[PDB]
Amino acid sequence: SEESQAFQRQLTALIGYDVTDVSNVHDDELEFTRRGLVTPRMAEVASRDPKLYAMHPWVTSKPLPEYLWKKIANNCIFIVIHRSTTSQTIKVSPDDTPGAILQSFDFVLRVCGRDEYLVGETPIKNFQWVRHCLKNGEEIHVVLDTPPDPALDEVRKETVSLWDCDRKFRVKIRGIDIPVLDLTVFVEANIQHGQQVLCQRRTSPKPFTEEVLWNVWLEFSIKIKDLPKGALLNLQIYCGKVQLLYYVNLLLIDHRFLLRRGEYVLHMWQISSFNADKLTSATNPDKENSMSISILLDNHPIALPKHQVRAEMPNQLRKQLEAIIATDPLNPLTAEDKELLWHFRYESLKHPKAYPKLFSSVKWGQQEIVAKTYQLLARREVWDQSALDVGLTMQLLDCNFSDENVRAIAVQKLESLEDDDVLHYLLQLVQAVKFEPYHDSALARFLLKRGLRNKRIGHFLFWFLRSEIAQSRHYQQRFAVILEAYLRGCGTAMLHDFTQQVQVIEMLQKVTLDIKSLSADVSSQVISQLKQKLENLQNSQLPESFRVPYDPGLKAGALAIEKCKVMASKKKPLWLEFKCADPTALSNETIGIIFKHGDDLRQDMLILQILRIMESIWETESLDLCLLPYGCISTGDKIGMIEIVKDATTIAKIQQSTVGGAFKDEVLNHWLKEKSPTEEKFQAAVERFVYSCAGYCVATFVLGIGDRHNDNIMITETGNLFHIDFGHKERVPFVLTPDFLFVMGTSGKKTSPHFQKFQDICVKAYLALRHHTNLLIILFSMMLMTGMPQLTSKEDIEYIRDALTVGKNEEDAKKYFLDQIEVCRDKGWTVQFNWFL
Ligand SMILES: N#CCNc1ncnc(-n2c(Nc3cccc(O)c3)nc3ccccc32)n1
Repeated sequence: SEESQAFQRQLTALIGYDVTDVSNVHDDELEFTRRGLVTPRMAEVASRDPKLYAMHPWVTSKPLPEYLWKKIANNCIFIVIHRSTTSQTIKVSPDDTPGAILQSFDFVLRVCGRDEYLVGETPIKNFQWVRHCLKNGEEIHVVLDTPPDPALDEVRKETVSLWDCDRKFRVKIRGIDIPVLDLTVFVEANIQHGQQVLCQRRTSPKPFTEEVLWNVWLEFSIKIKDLPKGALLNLQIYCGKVQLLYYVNLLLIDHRFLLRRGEYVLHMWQISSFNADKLTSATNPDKENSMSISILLDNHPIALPKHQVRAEMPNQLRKQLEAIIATDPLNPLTAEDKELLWHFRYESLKHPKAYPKLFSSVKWGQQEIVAKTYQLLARREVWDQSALDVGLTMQLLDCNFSDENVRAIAVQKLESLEDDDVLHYLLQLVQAVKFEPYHDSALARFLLKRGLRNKRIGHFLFWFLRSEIAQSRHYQQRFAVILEAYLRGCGTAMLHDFTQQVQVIEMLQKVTLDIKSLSADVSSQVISQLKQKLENLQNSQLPESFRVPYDPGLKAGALAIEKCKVMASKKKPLWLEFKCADPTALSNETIGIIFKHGDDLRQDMLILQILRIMESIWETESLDLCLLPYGCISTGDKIGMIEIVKDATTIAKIQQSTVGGAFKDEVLNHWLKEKSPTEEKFQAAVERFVYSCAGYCVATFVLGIGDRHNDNIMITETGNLFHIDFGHKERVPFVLTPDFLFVMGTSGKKTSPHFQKFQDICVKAYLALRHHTNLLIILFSMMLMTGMPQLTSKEDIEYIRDALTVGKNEEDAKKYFLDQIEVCRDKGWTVQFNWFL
């Protein structure tokens, strides 16, 4: 192929991994998957409306909430339209379509300052930019523009059956080899499906030298016909109480439905226990330093075939079944429970909420049972007609399920998600790719086609996939195949966008890392050295304008060198500021970004996303708790960017300026007054604080991250509180300190008008989250598994069960949470003071 040479290396520098490389494979799954994704790519590319794809209108079909109607005066909003020098203002009703305003004044209404458009058949109240304005109380400024050319979006032109085999499965362990290393060592071989271990065998313990041989057949009790698709041979290495040092995995049935055969020399992963890294079919790329195991699967090709009633039951049984279905997802199922669910299979099928539990009662090491299960899936009318529950759907995409048909019925439910909701779960859906047994899956193809069908989903998919590719040896190959698949259909315009973005951050990360080296306080020298490189970059070869990765609407321009600094933190992050590249912008506020190496911003990404989910949960119940979940992208290993929230300082530094060093109550409130221009704006600031505080109180308690040092809480000059830095004796539920309480109007032990309102919001916020207990549990589980490097135990996850008081009735839980506030009215500054040491 000709010009494809430069285009492929163009893709490689965008992805940050060579997709064509074959040095770290032992089959053709990755390449098969590239070829496999061509069709779903072509199918989506060819069927999208070229023009709607260009203006990417960001819209929603949810009701406009209670808290936003009371903002509209007399069923009429104001839209300032802009010509050249001066503007004109028009009055419009919440239902007026973009078209119904094109007459009153072919042209298109682009937002002032942003690459966002108001086009297409949706009411203007249904546009997100509008709901943003209304929320913060801001004027809607648009410009009369020419529609962007769809030509810019142009895409570059492009035999023995298994069930006839009653033989027992066997695998030969030749031995383990390690280039460099006193105990004994054995190998453990597990047949696995999900995380259920079907069969297990061990070798005898040999002395741990740099090469160990066994040459033994481990005969299993499971038969070849009884092996289900997606079953992992999991080979582990222990020494010796025993300890696990190395693990590795191999799919027994391959992507062609063929039983795995022949010689394999698999390089293995180390340890430092539920962790998504432990499930991967990928092998260690580090050939020179890693341990390896050598095996033989001896066996005509043995292909796996593709598959082509009671409802009357006793009283106490039906109730026992419903008690089982009405438990949380973390509640374990006994043998008796499982045996019950399977027998009444068909009664269970009528309840969508039974599905996780029901498919966790299947004996996957039994061909005739799985056969009955597939027949059971062929009759899923009730599931098919049910309204989409994301939390139930999530459950079926986690580590406990490895059956493609089971997982496909979940991915079926996600199809009905409007693009606004995909964005709400995209991060967690992307991470859920780690639980897929195979590189080609419904879930992967779903992400692929939702990204090709939408520039916004497409933008965030890019960085989400890129984040993991840059810092996951366990999953970089898989995500890389998917990302390439996406880029080969996103269109020339975006490819060029992505190139600028990659080039800018790769440049700025260098400057971030160089500066960190040069410090042992913001010393005289460093100040000028940073400004040295930042003026070096302004001409060669930083493109004059790039999209903000955490806010794809915003074009950033030239560095405001004067305003850039290194910060007085121990990790020396950058404080960078940019002119807005758009001359049609009506502000002059710079775009502030922090670049930081040192923290794990993947954890920050996840926690932030969950916060956005809690916000939308509250929207369903007409609540707004004014959380500030700022942009944060993980660009690499322990490195990324953060949005600078304008006009904000930490709590501790407010306590520093009055004292310097503990601790005074009124400080905050008289800091608040000295930033309010009126008195009206001051009480609005007290109001924003009442909600803000309550918001982070509820959210952090549930997540178990409420007990925090107070230079990790921030506030804006308009009262908006918010936590930061989510990287990683006697305790406290959350941070309700006596200075917070003084703002609400209380001093010691009283109930002020504002403090009641606080308790009012908290209680409602908490119980609102409890209406989504299941969903939060799964999100939280998934987060711990794909985002925390901690070999997360059951006990780490069982925290949120307690926090959300599962089982407890509505009344009893409200009093449980009010106990919590009262424990904050017991320690005051004692926990804060303890940090100081
Ligand atoms: N005006 C204004 C300030 N605006 C602002 N907005 C967001 N963050 C910060 N900020 C973060 N951010 C952060 C750092 C690591 C992780 C993470 O999640 C957030 N660290 C900080 C340390 C000292 C001071 C501010 C910090 N500031």
